[PDB]
Amino acid sequence: HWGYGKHNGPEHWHKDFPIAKGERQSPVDIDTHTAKYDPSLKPLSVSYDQATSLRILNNGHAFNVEFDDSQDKAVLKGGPLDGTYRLIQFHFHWGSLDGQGSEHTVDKKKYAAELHLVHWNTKYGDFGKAVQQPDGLAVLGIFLKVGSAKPGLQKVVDVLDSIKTKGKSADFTNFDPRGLLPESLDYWTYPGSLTTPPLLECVTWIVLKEPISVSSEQVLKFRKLNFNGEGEPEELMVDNWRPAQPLKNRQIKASFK
Ligand SMILES: CCCOc1ccc(S(N)(=O)=O)cc1
Ligand SMILES: OC[C@H]1O[C@@H](O)[C@H](O)[C@@H](O)[C@@H]1O
Ligand SMILES: [Zn+2]
Repeated sequence: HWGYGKHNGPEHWHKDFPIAKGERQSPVDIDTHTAKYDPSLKPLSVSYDQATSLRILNNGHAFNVEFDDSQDKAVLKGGPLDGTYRLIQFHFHWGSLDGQGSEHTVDKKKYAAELHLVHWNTKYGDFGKAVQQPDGLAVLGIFLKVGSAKPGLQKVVDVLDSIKTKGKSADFTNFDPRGLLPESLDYWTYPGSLTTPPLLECVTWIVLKEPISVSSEQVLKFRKLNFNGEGEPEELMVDNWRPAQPLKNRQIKASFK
């Protein structure tokens, strides 16, 4: 099964998923000097006031906080996006050490972790049909650095002990993802892919420039999760990030001058 180890990690994924070597793979390094301000980007709208979280799941590669996406509640609009994109789940990627863990990099800098808020384009009806489309998904990516604690993250941290191993889930209602956002919505955007198999090239990436700060204690609790299932030998869930992929025939646009 695909994973992050030596025998099944990112450098092996192309055998089962040949699109791994495709023309619009993610993540990428964001070269800040080459990214160009784009005055055609409309204001970005993150409208999470009515979000309904449901559950948190350890899927063996990360943990997902899942949302009720059965109507227009938590949505992303504006910026590079045509139309309305509905929040379905968020998850993180993180390292074994604070010096690595992000998937995107900024002038080759690796952050300690990266949050992905995953949204699907409502014109396609369901997530499954959206991932058959070149503009099916929008992922809002937010870097994490280690410093002061993020209060809005603590409820996530505290439930992780109950989903330690692959296949475990827990109720996770009334979680407000607004508490995971930095002050500024300045961003970079480019067309890319899912960063895990099946690596589908359906994503408009929107990567915020301002990281959030989380405490060492918070990220240390991420690193206590397990990739393995209950009763199997413990393999800590760390370094669940794909490295930067070739930019190829793409441009990264900036929302800010
Ligand atoms: C098609 C089912 C998998 O869905 C996702 C896989 C990876 C991401 S990421 N890491 O690019 O945000 C999002 C959805
Ligand atoms: O041909 C000129 C155009 O080249 C494109 O690659 C850039 O994205 C545009 O911003 C520029 O105006
Ligand atoms: Zn992700």
